[PDB]
Amino acid sequence: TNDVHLSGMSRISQAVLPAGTGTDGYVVVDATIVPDLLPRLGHAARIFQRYAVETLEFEIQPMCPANTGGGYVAGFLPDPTDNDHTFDALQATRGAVVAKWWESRTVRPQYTRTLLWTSSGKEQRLTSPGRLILLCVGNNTDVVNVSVLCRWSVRLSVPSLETP
Amino acid sequence: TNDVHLSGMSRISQAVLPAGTGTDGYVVVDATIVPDLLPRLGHAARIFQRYAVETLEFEIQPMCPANTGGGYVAGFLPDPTDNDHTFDALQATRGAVVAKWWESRTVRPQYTRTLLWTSSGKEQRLTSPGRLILLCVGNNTDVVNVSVLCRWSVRLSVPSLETP
Amino acid sequence: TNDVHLSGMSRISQAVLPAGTGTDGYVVVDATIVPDLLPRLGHAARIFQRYAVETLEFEIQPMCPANTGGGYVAGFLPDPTDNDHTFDALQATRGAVVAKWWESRTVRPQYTRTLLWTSSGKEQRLTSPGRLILLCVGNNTDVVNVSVLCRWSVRLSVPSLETP
Amino acid sequence: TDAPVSKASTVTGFGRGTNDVHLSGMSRISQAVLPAGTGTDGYVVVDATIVPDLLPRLGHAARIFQRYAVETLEFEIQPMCPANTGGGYVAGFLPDPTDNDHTFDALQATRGAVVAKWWESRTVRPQYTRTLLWTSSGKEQRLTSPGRLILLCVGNNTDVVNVSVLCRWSVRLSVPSLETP
Amino acid sequence: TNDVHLSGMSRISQAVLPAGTGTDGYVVVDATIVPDLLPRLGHAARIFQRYAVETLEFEIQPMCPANTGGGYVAGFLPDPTDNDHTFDALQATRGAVVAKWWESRTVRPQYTRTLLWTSSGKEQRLTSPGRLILLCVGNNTDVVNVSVLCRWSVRLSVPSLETP
Amino acid sequence: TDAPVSKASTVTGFGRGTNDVHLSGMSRISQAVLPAGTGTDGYVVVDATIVPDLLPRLGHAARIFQRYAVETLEFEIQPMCPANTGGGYVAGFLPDPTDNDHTFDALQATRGAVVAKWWESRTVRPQYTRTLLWTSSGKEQRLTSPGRLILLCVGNNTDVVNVSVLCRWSVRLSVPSLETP
Ligand SMILES: [Ca+2]
Ligand SMILES: [Ca+2]
Ligand SMILES: [Ca+2]
Ligand SMILES: [Ca+2]
Ligand SMILES: [Ca+2]
Ligand SMILES: [Ca+2]
Repeated sequence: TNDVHLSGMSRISQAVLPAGTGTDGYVVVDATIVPDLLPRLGHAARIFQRYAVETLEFEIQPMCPANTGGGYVAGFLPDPTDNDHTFDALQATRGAVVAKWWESRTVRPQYTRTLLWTSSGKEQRLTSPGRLILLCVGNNTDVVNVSVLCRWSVRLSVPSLETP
Repeated sequence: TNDVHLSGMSRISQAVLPAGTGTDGYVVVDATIVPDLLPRLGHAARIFQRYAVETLEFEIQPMCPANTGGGYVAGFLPDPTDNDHTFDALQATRGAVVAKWWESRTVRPQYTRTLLWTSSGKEQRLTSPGRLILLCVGNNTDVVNVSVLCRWSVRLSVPSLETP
Repeated sequence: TNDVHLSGMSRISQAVLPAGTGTDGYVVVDATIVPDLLPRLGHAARIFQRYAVETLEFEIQPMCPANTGGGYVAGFLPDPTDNDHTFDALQATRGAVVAKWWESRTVRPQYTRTLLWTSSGKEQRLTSPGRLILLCVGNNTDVVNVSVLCRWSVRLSVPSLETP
Repeated sequence: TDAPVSKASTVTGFGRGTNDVHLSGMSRISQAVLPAGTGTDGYVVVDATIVPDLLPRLGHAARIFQRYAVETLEFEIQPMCPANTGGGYVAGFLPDPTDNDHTFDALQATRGAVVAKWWESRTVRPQYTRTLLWTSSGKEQRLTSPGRLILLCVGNNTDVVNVSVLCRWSVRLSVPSLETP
Repeated sequence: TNDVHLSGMSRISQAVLPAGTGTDGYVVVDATIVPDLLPRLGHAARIFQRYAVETLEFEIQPMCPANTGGGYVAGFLPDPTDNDHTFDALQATRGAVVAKWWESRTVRPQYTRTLLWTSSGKEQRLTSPGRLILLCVGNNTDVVNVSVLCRWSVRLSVPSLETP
Repeated sequence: TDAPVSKASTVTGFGRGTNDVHLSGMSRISQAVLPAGTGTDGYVVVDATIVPDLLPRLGHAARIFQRYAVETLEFEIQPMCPANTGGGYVAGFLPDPTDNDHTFDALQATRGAVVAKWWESRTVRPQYTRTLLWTSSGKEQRLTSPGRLILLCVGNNTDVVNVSVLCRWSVRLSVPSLETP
């Protein structure tokens, strides 16, 4: 059948937060989940027209010394159009996490499994499952290298050969 | 499926048409049906991302003396994008009613049952089932006070915390 | 049916504890669990009259370096009227935890599942499941940013449209 | 298969479009407003030749067909005015599109004609040909229109009168084509 | 088995043979069949390590006037390492065809069904099922434009992110 | 039948040669002569990589096929010397064509290895892959050869030793082609 099931785990974001610039509410990461953001899924969506996100998980992997103060709040807004970047908006989303800067965590988001479009278009809601937003909570004492990883699983349909 | 079913009746529109200003074709009520228009569904959509309209009925309840002249035509255009506001557009659609200003009527429209988005976006067809139009038929004689109510039932999904 | 089941996880409290001010017995957090304290539940209780707490958990997420001395005791008094803020009173409650300032923990409280009232009134016992109290144990060496999160699940009944 | 000088054309389904479409609907064929005193006896409130162009959806459907037959035709005189209005109306469907006789007697002579007061609604169930008519216009309009609906005042109207003339039509379209005005 | 089955038709070769240069035995098309040669299988092998050829057929579709002279012979050598490019080598193999320049033919070859490697290596026998050769038979009279297409079906395995 | 611009080609049986041929035989893969005293312990009497080229009829048959599978493979060490000869031999078939380990222990580790005196003949029944091998040569010889047969001296030979190493082979050839060196 045209449907092929792919899974993988890749880094959606890499950010560096210097010491003291991580004020409360600062936006460390704001990544709109698109197939191009994921390498293997990037090629897979380059050879397909439609994709549906069966499973989606995120892993916040901040690489900082244990003596680092402050923390982060990480969430997955299931609306690509939504631009709210406050603590309450993230915490309202299912699976959002709050953790110290030296404590890696996992986000298990909730979203609607609809058949999306691999290629971009006018309406972003038909192409992306949502956005991942990672904000600072409090103040960080050291420099934090944050890697945001995404464990994904998709179903691909309508074969084609697209261009970026 | 963590889908919340919510229902109730609420006033979508309140219009005061003064005597003599209700010429034929005058747009008394023009309301794109979005959850923010409904009072209780307003908060329900404020705490959710997606909604599906299971039941939708409109009740035109104009309050005026029985000796008033003229009438109204009310209809639900299933296309939110459509901007045609005339008697012809309303008569073409199904569920439309025409009645004297003292009469109370029910519009049972043809609406999409797909999963629409609570927030606003580039495409209105993904956010609203349609719009409701209430127009004058003839010329009124007394001051008309028309309230358009709606019995609605929705299914809500994808928790979040939206903003106005 | 009128009953709708909602769940979510949100921050009931955000506190900052400077270095040295966290003396033993100091009250870091004292939050009376009310629907307004939870954003999504805030809107949900704004569109309902009665609510019953089916599940209630709390997560103490203190964001401090590993070299921080002292700790905290966290508990959920199932009496909103009770004002005792001592170690023994918290420890007597079911699910109370004691932990180092750099060690996040979870409180699984015990409470009576009674149908409460979303809106406030004269008697606080008919509107709130209880209070969360977080006290210092010993002395803290560094500054601690404490986020108290609440994973809740409620059943809502008697639809209405309340005001704050 | 040998290589020929030219191969035969392989167009097969050409000239095989749908022939018959049954289209029904209801539309406002007229709307009139009468200020007090203007509606003297014999005043022509409504004069509408029933053609596919008069009915919008039927007009668009007739732009892609050659012939049409009126299976069902009924009219509603719906005057939206109070019961304190004096005067009345006579409504009738002349089966002759060409006849331009606008009198009470001419309308009353036709079958299904209605005489009512301005605060009473009526249904005109007329006599119309079932023969195939031409969707497009021509020299003789007796081949393209079933007739015309006429509405006159019977007496002087005391108040302002708002009258809407509606039509339930059912037609069968045939001989597919692509007409242009 | 997380094996992805992918299939489709794609042009492996495009050759423009000018009139008079198509002497007998001239190598119009010489293509070692690797996934990088195929457009869509190119990306598929870019996101996978190993592939197995389940279905393989070649379609010689030359576009030239019917009055042109000469012909072609097309054949699939199942050995990628073999460098013999003559009529004898093509006639020995199975699935080979010989036809006039205006005719369209299908080569149904004999190919290995083992698990080959998408990337290149020291041994070509572990990376490609073989090569396809299209040679002239006689001398052409008109300018010939020959496109060699391939209906292919593969099974892909061992996810990765390769480079050209 | 009309005259076309060009007629279709009528070549039908093209690319339909025989695919499978079972070929059996027996051939001398090696012959060695040892003067007295040269056959010290560990001396490599015979070192032959079993390939289609080593077997002449199989070589000619593999020049017209792409792949071959060894259905049967057995070896005979037949030393034609008297019983008064001292010393002995160890013979074994290494299933790895690439391995060039030439010792008593390496041979004895293999299945079917034989240790005999110079006046005794032995049959090596080895362990060989049944998978399809490539008739033609390539970069990696593990895809083209089942292995190599090795024959060493165990002790010093008192007299001259004439040893002939024979092989019974049965192969199935597949994927017809026309190979050239
Ligand atoms: Ca696309
Ligand atoms: Ca939204
Ligand atoms: Ca209340
Ligand atoms: Ca015509
Ligand atoms: Ca590789
Ligand atoms: Ca070969």
